[PDB]
Amino acid sequence: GMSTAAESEIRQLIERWMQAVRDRDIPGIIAPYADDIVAFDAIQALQFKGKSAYTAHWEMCMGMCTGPMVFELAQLTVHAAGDLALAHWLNRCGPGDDESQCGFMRATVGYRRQGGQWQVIHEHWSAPFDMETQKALFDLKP
Amino acid sequence: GMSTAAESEIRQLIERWMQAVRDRDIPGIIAPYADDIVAFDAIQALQFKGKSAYTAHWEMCMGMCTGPMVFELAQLTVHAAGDLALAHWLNRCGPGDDESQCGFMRATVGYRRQGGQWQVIHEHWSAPFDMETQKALFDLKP
Repeated sequence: GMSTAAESEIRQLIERWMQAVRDRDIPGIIAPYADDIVAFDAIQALQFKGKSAYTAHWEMCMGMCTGPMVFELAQLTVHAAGDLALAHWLNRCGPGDDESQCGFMRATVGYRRQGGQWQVIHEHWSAPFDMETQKALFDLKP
Repeated sequence: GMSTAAESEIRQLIERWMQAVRDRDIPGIIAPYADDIVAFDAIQALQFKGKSAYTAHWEMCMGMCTGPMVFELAQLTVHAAGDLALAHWLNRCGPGDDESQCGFMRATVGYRRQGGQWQVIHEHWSAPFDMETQKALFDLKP
């Protein structure tokens, strides 16, 4: 079954990674990423393939938001067995200056134990949209 | 490391499940779902929790699209180790009558081996959106 030691390690990886995002610390954001990470981000493109391309995307995103930021999580679920792990959570984000602009997105992350370390091999970030308006829904409750 | 036998089983589960969706076969859609499945769907709500609630959502979605359908996949990646598995793929969908309405979404699925069977414990479906327009982007290439 599941490994509580691995799940504890994944939870700590997530804590430091979230903190890196809030600190705008790019080296900390990408440190746990596998070289062949595949990421589905919430915006702009269908996917990013490989750490170099996804780094370039993070660098662009980072430079393009001045001011304070909300980046916090709710309903974290973590499962880990052997060399594979999965986590998912709801992620509140937006401008720390204005909470009228701060909503929930969804997150899923896949991890693999390699070189004696857990690395992120996959991320999927998104907002749901409305069928009729085809607009992203940002004001929804968990 | 990874189990090729488990990954072969997960690939077959995915093949039959996709077919169930195209056949509008609700019993086949939900058959592999764990009772406590957590799903982030592409539309309408942040999340659905539990098989009963997610079944109700599938039933509503299903009844509300007449006509033929595209539901096919590209770039399937599957990893499995012990009692946990992860898959992700790009999913082309839309009206089979009109290909002007047929685009790519992203899919991530988490699986767990329990009761001697693989069950789906998590799904995340989405489209990316545009920052400026906040509209879902449906015409993007893989």
